[PDB]
Amino acid sequence: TPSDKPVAHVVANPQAEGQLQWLNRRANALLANGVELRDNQLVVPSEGLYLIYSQVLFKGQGCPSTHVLLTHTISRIVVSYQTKVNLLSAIKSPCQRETPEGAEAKPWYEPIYLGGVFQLEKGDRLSAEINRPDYLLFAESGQVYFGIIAL
Amino acid sequence: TPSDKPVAHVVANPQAEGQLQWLNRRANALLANGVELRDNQLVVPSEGLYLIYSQVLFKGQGCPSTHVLLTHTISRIVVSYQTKVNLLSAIKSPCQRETPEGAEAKPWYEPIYLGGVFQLEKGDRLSAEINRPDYLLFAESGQVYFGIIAL
Amino acid sequence: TPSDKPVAHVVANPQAEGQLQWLNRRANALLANGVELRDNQLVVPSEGLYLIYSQVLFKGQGCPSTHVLLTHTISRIVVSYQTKVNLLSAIKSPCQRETPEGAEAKPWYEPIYLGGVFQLEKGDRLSAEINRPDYLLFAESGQVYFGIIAL
Amino acid sequence: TPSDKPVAHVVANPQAEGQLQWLNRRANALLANGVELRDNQLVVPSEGLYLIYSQVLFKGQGCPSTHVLLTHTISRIVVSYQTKVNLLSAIKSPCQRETPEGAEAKPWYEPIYLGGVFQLEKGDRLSAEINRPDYLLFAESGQVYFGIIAL
Amino acid sequence: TPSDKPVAHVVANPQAEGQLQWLNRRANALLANGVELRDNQLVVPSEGLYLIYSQVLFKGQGCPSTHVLLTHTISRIVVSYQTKVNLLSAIKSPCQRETPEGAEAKPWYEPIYLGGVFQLEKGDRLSAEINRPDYLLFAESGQVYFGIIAL
Amino acid sequence: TPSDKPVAHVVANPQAEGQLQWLNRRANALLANGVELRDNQLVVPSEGLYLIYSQVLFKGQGCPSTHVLLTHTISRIVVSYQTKVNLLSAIKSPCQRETPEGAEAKPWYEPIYLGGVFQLEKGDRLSAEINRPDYLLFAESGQVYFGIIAL
Repeated sequence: TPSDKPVAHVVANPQAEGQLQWLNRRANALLANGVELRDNQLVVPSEGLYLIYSQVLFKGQGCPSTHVLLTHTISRIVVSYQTKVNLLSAIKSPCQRETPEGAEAKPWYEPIYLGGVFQLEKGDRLSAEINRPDYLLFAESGQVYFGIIAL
Repeated sequence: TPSDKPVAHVVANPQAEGQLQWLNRRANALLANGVELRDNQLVVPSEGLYLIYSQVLFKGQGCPSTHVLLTHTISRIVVSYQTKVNLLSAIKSPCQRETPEGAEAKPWYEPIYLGGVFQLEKGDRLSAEINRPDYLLFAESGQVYFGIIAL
Repeated sequence: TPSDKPVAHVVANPQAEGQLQWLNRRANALLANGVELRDNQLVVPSEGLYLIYSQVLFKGQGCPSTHVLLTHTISRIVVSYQTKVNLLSAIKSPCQRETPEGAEAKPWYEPIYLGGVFQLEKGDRLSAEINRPDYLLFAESGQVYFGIIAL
Repeated sequence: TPSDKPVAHVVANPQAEGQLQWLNRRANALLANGVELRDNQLVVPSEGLYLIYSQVLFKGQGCPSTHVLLTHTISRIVVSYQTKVNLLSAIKSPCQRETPEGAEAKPWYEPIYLGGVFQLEKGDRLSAEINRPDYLLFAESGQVYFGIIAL
Repeated sequence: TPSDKPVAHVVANPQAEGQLQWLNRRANALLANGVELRDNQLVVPSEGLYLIYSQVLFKGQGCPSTHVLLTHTISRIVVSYQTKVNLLSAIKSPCQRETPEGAEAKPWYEPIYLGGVFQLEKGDRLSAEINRPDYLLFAESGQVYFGIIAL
Repeated sequence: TPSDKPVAHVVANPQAEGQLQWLNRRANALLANGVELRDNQLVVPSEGLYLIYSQVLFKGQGCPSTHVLLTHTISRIVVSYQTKVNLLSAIKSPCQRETPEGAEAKPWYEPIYLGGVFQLEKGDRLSAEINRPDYLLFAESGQVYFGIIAL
């Protein structure tokens, strides 16, 4: 705040190497006039038409022996009705099988974006889930973030 | 819905063989005040500030031939000047041949997300299209979006 | 209707070699309410909350020698700290082997879209920095864009 | 009208990217007597037998990787027994190898016309669709059409 | 109350191996007002002007040698000259050259639409026949069949 | 004879190697009850819905050195729009890179079937043509023909 819009900006925390934890107070972010964070998800007050958006960048270390599959989704947790309801998702499986025999792993980089304004409710907790946590680039700021904005 | 704000969230019609038919009355279909779902393209209600966003999950179960070129374009054909002047565009390229005979299925997923703000006046057509709908993922509901929101 | 809000939306100059010369004074491209385009940097007039966005579609006819690497870094320069603070950071790597010996050069395509909302102060300047302005595609409308809007 | 029997002749919108669209107001495009196309489907508004016919012509220039299988599948999704029962269907094979290379690509003009008598009901939706939209001869009106006549 | 105008439209036996038995009923298969299927023929009720349509689809893996060249006819065996006159017939060759030993290959597809309007009498046997009954396709709804309609 | 119907069904003139003449007074020449035939044109009386149709079987023992490109167009001249206008056209590509070397020129067969109803009127002349008669096949049961019907 300034501007009266419950808005969030939750930059991924770079501490626990292998999971992903959303964090506030990481330089510049937002968790004001309504918007709060609890357990790996942002709880939406009142209700409304909120713009959702989460970024995740998959830092590579070569080409593991298989088609790993990458999956970036943003789930919704409703108050009345609950559990795992898919509001929006995406996928992109890394490297096409090279098995590093030659010039092994000069990194690979696959960033994914998700966005859309949706109809939410009071206490509606939205969360950005990942399939393979073991690949996120931590030489960031903007490489991994998650935010919601009031409209 | 809150206010008189022209919102419109549409997905792709699974039952529209080799054609990206934009559909409502789904999982989070928003039809606001003056939002008109015509022949795929969107009609602007009032005027001014409009946010246009769209994701396209170009999925593939193996990589075929040459240079892929899966594009995703958003153009506006207005009143006054009745012709389609582009807004947004994007082309992603999965296939870097690989096509080995002896493997064949190289499950590629190369999504194309877009988002920008435009002028859009009263009585416009918002054309959200792609060049190869055969490679359309209809697995998740957060598969494809078309969206408008006046500010 | 125009809203009482600062919003910028520039398209990279169709005619300008090797530079991201954001261009205004275009048809469906916007540059309004206080926010202008100064030093080839998007400068803001107010404060509070702002929606920052930009995508830079790349192309290189052929997959050359070693990791070319690509990065899209949206930074904020303030009238007080006067240092660059990276807000939207991301990396793209389009060829993990290719060297098309007997086929001249297969022209890969790779779009990088960075977008999030931030808390910015008065008089701050915005820049959609790019390391390799060698591979951008100008035969667009929206292949390379930049936009802001306070909310 | 002359005749008051339901006659609908809808020709393909030549500016619909990667999708076969049907419109009227063209050449000899008569969507008369109760027959209306709501969403790229022809809705028979009465009981009775009708002559259903439609043709599609495929462009293509330079035969690719084997079997694209152009499919012109004329169908009916009846409102009573809510299932999309194909009435017509057509699978065609474009080339016997070629894979241009040396004598680099020439067109392979292919006509696909279907027609037959079918007894229908009120509100019955008629489907045209083609799986290969990226191969249409949208230079000439009269070689891409849909039409039904009552008897 | 559909119509009281003699009409027939028999599809081929979905379970009859390498032949061409004609079945009324089946899918959206028609036969009404005198029109009847005898010894696999469209025998005429009463005299008049009738529309005659018979389309077939041929399926075959690899395009051999020889030059089998699939053909399809419609003959009018009646009462006077009840010896069969070539009502309507044509020829199409799927094979110029292949003999696919370099794999075993992939198939070929070839549809053949026959149609016209004739002056037939009471009790006329109209016979639609394919010289090579092996090459067909029951992987349809409406690929292979016969049909007539009164005036 | 029966039911006053603007009908016509005509075959070719086999007695002219280089031509395109439709001969009335053949096996089944249904040019009666009102229709006319003059300068290779089916003369349209009354006015009304006329389902037109024509098919041509092109034959050739191997292909000459180049892209021959066979066609087939159904055209009309109306008292109002006094000019040869395109109603129904179709193109077919028969040879690629066959132009023999090995063995003698192997026969390709290309049937061209088209049809579709339009609004025809009194004084309308309809022309049934092709590109080059040099590939027209004699054995015309239903090899080469043209016909009209009305409703």
